[PDB]
Amino acid sequence: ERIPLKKMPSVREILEERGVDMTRLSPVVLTNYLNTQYYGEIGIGTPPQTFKVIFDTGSANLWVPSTKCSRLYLACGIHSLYESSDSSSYMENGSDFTIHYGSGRVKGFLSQDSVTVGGITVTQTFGEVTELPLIPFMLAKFDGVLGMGFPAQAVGGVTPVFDHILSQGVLKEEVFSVYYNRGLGGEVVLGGSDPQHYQGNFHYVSISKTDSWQITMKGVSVGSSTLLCEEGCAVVVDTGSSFISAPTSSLKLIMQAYVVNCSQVPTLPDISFDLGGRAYTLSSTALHAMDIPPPTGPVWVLGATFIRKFYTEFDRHNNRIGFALARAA
Ligand SMILES: *[C@@H]1O[C@H](CO)[C@@H](O)[C@H](O)[C@H]1NC(C)=O
Repeated sequence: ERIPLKKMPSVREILEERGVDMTRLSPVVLTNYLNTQYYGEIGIGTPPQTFKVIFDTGSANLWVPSTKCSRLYLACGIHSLYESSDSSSYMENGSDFTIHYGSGRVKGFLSQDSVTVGGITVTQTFGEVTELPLIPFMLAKFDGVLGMGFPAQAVGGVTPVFDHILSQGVLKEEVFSVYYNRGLGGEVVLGGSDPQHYQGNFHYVSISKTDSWQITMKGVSVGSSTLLCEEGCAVVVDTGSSFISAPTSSLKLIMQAYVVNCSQVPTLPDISFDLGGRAYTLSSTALHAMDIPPPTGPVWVLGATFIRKFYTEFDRHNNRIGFALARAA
């Protein structure tokens, strides 16, 4: 059940610790892994080769770096690498695959092997990567990504790891939840929600998009005066991102009540989100702007800053996302 997430210095923090100015730079790739601060561990093959990977609801693909990456792409060779020759359960596919990480592309080739997560082993097709772009993977500690999205938003319709876990019928519920710690680490839970890391009762919102973790938000109120999204804004609850995102035009109106107007005062107004008629509020605590074109545009993103306060259950059977007040012990 329990997969313990570990704390990580993001590529942003790695760059900001050095001291630097502003610099340059199929399904929709939502998250930039520049700001990601969390990873979990998974085992591939027989015997298991361990990999540090991001648990990302934004994507539906599982990829790790291969031993077969070229000398021309140096970002791949740094991380832990998958060798097919050390696995008895390896079964070759050979088909090309290409995820568009940002402007640049993450290229490789497909392959099948036994993938172990949270004690459960499943036969999974994954893309062993041969070309990672320079930004932002060279500085990043995490090896690859584990997609928690739907089969439709995967590449080549490859069934995700959670879908294979549902096929076995091992879990009590067909769900997974996420908890990020207030401070060292996190937690992904499979087949339920952990009562230690929540308080009160869950309340659920139905999924609006056909096959994604997207829900329609009905109000973004600053303090006690409403600004945006009364008619309806689409919102993705991403696990692999830390920041909260919004449309570029919408972000300006919220910032009013390169440039960020942050000064040391704790009496700034609380900001809340209306999800299924219930107000989900954040005291202080940052934002960003992502303008995606339609379809899947314009859209917001609720990252780890939201999920830190609210423990989030991702329900696949009922197609819904539940929220509840978080806590530690
Ligand atoms: C690779 O696996 C996929 C299943 O996701 C399948 O559709 C495809 O035919 C396989 N390709 C080869 C060359 O075996």
